[PDB]
Amino acid sequence: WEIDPKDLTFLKELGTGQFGVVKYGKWRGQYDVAIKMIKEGSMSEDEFIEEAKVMMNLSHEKLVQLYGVCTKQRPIFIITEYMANGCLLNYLREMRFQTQQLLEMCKDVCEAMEYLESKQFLHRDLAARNCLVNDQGVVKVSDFGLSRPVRWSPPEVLMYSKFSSKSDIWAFGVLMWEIYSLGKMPYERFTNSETAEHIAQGLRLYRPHLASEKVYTIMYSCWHEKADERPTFKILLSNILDVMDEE
Amino acid sequence: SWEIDPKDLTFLKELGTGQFGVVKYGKWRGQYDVAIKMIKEGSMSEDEFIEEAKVMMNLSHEKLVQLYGVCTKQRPIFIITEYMANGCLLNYLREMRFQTQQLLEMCKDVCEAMEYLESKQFLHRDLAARNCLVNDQGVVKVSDFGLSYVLDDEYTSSVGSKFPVRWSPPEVLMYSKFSSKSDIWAFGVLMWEIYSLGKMPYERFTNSETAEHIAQGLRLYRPHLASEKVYTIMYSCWHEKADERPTFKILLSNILDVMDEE
Ligand SMILES: [Cl-]
Ligand SMILES: [Cl-]
Repeated sequence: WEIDPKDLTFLKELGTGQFGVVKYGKWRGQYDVAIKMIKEGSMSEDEFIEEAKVMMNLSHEKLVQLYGVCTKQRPIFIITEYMANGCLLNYLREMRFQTQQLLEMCKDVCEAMEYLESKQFLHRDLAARNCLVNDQGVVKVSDFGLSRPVRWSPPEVLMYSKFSSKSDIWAFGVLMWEIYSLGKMPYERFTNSETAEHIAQGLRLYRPHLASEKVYTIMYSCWHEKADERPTFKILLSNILDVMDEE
Repeated sequence: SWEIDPKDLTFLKELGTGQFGVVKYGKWRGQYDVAIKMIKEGSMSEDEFIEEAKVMMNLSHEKLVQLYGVCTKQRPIFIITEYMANGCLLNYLREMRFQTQQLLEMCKDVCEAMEYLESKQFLHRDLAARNCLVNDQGVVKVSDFGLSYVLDDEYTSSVGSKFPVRWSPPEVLMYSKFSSKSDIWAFGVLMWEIYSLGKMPYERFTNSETAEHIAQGLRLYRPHLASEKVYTIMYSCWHEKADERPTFKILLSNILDVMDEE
C-alpha cells in the first residue's frame, strides 16, 4: 500500500485537453501513473490509510486503479492508473461518435458501478467529469473514496441528505444523459438552487436527440421519485446489453 | 476588457511546481506571463461569475496576484492570472536557507495585500500559506481570493471535510461569522506557518480536537525563529473576542516597527 517515490521514474507534466495538466510518472518501470496530492489536514493519517486500503481492494477493469499512497512526506500523494484520453466530459465535447460507441460508454460505467454496488461502496458523486478515458477509448469510473452536485442528486439527497446505492443509480441516469447529449450540462437553464426546487416539483431531463426510446427508458428508470423503485446496476447492465443486441 | 480571446494566448506550456504540482503557463498578448486556471462547471451562473470577476479585476495592488481576465465563450470557463515563478509559499517555506529578516518581509508583503483588501471591505475567507504565491524576486503575493470556484486537483475523503478549520476563529467555526477579523485570525496562523518554515498548525490534533483546544484558550506555540515581539504580533491575531483583534493597518505598523529594530 505504501509507495517509495524513488520507484517513480520518467516524471513529466503532460497536457490534458486545452488547458488541463497532469503529473505523469512510471511506477516500477511498468505502470503509467498520475500523481495526485491529498489536501493537508483534511483527515487523520489513520482515516486516510484505512480508506486507501478499502480503495485498493476495489479491483475492477472499469475502475481507475489506486496503486498506492505515500505518507512519509507532506503533502501525502496518491498514484493512480494513468488515463491518456483524460476526462470523459471533455472527451464527449471534443469528438465523431457513433451511437453504438455511446452505449458502450454507458456499459463500461455500469459494469464499474455494478461492481461497487456488489461491495456496498457508494460513489456519491458519479458524473462524466468523474470518469476517465484510456488510450483504447475505454471509460473508467474515478474519484471514488478520495474526491476533489445538485444536478446529479435525487430528491431524497437534496432534501434529507439520504445517500444510498439508489442515489448513485440516479446519478448514473444523469451520466447516461451527459453521454447521449455529447456533454451538455444538465438543467442548463437553471441555477443550482433553481434545479433543487424544480427537481422536488418533478423536473426531469429531456430525451437527447441521439438517444432512442429504449435508451431514454433506461436512463429515465434511474429517476423514479421513489428510491426503492429505481433499478439496480445489475438490472441496468442487463437492459443496456439487451439494447446492444437489438441496436 | 474583462473577456479574453484564447487566441491571444501563446507559448502554452505545462510547468512543474514543487515536487508533483503542475501549472498551465502561457503568454497573454506577448507582454504578460499567465497561469491558466479552470472554473468548476455550473458552480455559479454566468451572471454571478462575471460580476465577481469585475470586482476582482478592480482589486489592484502589487502584493495581490492579479486576475487579468476570463473566458466564458467555451466550456469550461477559464481565468488567466499573474504567473508566479517560485510557486506556492508553503512549498517555498519547506524547500529553503531563510534569514529571519526574510521571514518578516514575507509577513509584511501579505499584510500589505490584506490591508488593501480590508480597505475595500473584501473578505479573503481562506488566507493561508497554501493560498500565497512567490514570484521570481521572492516577493509574496496573496492569491485565491474571490475565486478559490477554481478547479482543484487536491483530494479528500468523500466522507471527510475540506474546510480550513486550522485557520478559522471560534466565531467562524461556531456561527459562520466571517469578517475582516476572521481574516486577521487566519493571518496570525499564516505568520506561524511562515516562522515555523511551513509546519501544519495543530499537527497532532484532528479538526475537532483543534476546535476544542482553541475553546480552552490555548494557541499555536511560539516558533523558535520568532522573537518575543514577532510572537506578540501573531498572537494578537488570536484574541477570543473578534473586536479586540487588531486591523491589518495596525499589524502593518507593528511589523514595520519590528523591522526598524533590526
Ligand atoms: Cl506517456
Ligand atoms: Cl441532445
